[PDB]
Amino acid sequence: EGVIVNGTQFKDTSGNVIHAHGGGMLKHGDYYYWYGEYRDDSNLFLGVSCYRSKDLVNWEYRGEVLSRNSAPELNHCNIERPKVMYNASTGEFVMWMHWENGINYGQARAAVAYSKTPDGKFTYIRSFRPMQDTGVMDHGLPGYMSRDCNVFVDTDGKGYFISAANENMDLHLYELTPDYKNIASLKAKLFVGQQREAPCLIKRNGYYYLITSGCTGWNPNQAKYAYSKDLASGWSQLYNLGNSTTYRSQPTFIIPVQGSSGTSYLYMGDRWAGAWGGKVNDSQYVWLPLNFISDTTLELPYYDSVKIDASSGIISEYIPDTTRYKLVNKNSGKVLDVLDGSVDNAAQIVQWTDNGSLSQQWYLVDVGGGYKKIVNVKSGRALDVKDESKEDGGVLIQYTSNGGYNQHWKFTDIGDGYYKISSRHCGKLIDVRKWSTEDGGIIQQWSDAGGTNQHWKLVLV
Ligand SMILES: CC(C)S[C@@H]1O[C@H](CO)[C@H](O)[C@H](O)[C@H]1O
Repeated sequence: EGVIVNGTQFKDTSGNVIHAHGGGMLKHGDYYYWYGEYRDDSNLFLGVSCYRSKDLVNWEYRGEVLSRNSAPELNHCNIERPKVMYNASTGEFVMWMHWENGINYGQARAAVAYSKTPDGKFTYIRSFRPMQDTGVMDHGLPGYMSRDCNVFVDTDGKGYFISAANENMDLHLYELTPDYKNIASLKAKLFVGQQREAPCLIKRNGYYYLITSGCTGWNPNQAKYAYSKDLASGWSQLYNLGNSTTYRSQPTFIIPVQGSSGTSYLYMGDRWAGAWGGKVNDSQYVWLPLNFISDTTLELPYYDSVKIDASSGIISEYIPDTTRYKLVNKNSGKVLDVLDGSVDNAAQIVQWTDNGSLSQQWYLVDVGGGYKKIVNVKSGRALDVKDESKEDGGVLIQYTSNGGYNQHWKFTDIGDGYYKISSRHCGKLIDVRKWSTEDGGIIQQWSDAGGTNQHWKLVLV
């Protein structure tokens, strides 16, 4: 029973609210370690909590691996986005983070710690602004500014540290020394003047991916991503990811969940309570599966409930009602199907002869109000009005779940088991183009005309 409810505050095995905001995760041995920070009462750094788990749903409290007592500096400061990486050679765990005075944000510096054990008390080292000795000046202070940060371990066992420099306008990817505890050089200056923060660096199949989240304080914004074959250069443009608010959250870390069947990259972010005028500790979490259509095309769907099976390594949507359905048209007598039963995103939806195929089976997930989400079985995408069109003849396709109103449908009973399925965006019904009665009939969107080609019957399976 590994189901997670997004937009809420998870609870550990003890029954207490988990407090690991802006944190990350590490997979070592047989355990997944969730690190993160949380303010106390003065909105200052209290400690960096640590949770262990095997199922990724039931978390176990392990205490503060880093405390405000670990160092004199930590007695009064701001610490955000603490990440931990493993060093194969040494056998210890290096921890990076973002450090501030607690009075202001002039001290854009990073901080380092480490420990022989994962859930053990880390020993604070030093806070500093990278590249201090080079003598380079960044806004009046020694060393490049370093705010929003994150860590990454390449296949060749080389450590990397990413952070926002030059007033969060540029992203600096620093290459770490073999011990991961120091900066060896500035690998590359990525996305200059683009002003991206909250970076997440990962790799899949010889391709590096960089997930960002613009920069709009607490208020959620349009998240984007990019790819490249090399960390040094060859980076692509910023392609939009998720919706206009990243599903009311901000990216924090992305970890590959490997299992028996395969690997499913997990996305996790924060729904900062600051959005509605709340303390950091009241912030909620949002976990979603990061799907890869292709080596150059990424997908970040929004599932109100996510099911995870770490053992098999599968992250998919949780369907409250497993009841299958097929939508038969009154006029043609054919059922709703996906063109060529394809599972390619944005696939055209067409009518087809009832052949008991998977492509002709659909779930009905309630999404509030009198509207519902029509999801396919073979693929798992939702019925979507292409490009949120509000005009007649608007093609219907199956697209990644994005909580858009162009994916919510209301059923209006007209009798004899037939309904008029209207969209929540404009209110136009699901229409069979040109009253087609043959296979491959294009399913579209059209205003209510009282036609029989607009009436659909709900049939169990
Ligand atoms: C492309 C954006 C302006 S709208 C975007 O288009 C997609 C299909 O291409 C889906 O229909 C999404 O639901 C829709 O929001």
